[PDB]
Amino acid sequence: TVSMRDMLKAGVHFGHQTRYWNPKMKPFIFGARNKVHIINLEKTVPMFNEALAELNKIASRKGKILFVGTKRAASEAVKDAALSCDQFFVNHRWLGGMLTNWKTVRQSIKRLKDLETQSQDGTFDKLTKKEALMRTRELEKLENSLGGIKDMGGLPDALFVIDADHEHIAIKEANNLGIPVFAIVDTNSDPDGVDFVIPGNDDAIRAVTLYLGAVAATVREGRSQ
RNA sequence: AUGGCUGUCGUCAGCUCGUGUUGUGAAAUGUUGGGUUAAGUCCCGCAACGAGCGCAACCCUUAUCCUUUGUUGCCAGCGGU
Ligand SMILES: [Mg+2]
Ligand SMILES: [Mg+2]
Ligand SMILES: [Mg+2]
Ligand SMILES: [Mg+2]
Ligand SMILES: [Mg+2]
Ligand SMILES: [Mg+2]
Repeated sequence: TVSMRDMLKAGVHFGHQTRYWNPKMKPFIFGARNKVHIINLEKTVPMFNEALAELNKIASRKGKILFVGTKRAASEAVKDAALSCDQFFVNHRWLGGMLTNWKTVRQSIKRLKDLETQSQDGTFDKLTKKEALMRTRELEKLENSLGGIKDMGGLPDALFVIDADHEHIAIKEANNLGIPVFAIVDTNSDPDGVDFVIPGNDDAIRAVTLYLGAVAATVREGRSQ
């Protein structure tokens, strides 16, 4: 699907410097041009479409596909790419224990549902005005970190992740539950908890646009399927 | 040997717990950090997320007005002592 002639133009093949690299990433490194690692795209494209063709499978049963990015470099990009195929995101801070301790965080999805309903569908006026805003500032703080999963219900089946050592907690919560992990592993990040490592850059906004596109496109193809 | 009741630390701001995680284990996190407050007071940050008992608010008293109600209270303008 996605090939090598789009990525080099975009800026996927850039890693960090040569003092921050992870020595486990050495099967995915071409060399070091100007003190900065270059990633072999010959081992990126067959390992990017390897991850997409299984999102053909999991979107061929309407399986729940949670997208993860909290860098705030593409926090706005991860919502809209998850709202293309109306799948799920955590764009601001991943709460610790969101998946292992789900039925506790379930009680806060419900409170988010009642504060969203009361503002629009409730239409209840003439209430205590200094109390009216602590109810109102509650909504905007639960829309913030839980707002991507207001319409999910349970645990997902996949876990698409943008950085693997910025989101190391979200990997370990899907390690211990048996949810597969489809992550983008830059050359500083640890690929052990990731089941399907995808090397590349994660700081150019075009690169994370390219990733989230065809990840959503096969789930858009799966929903049509 | 106790029940009920009280003193005191001390009206000092604290003492916990479920689910989760880390640790072989006693346990730890939550409760820490940045500011702030009379205050675990509030905001922000943070593998934590939530909750309870205590922190305040609801009760009483004092302070200004307003209306209804005027005797055993009152006496302003209104007859005479
Ligand atoms: Mg243990
Ligand atoms: Mg505990
Ligand atoms: Mg503690
Ligand atoms: Mg304590
Ligand atoms: Mg503090
Ligand atoms: Mg309190």
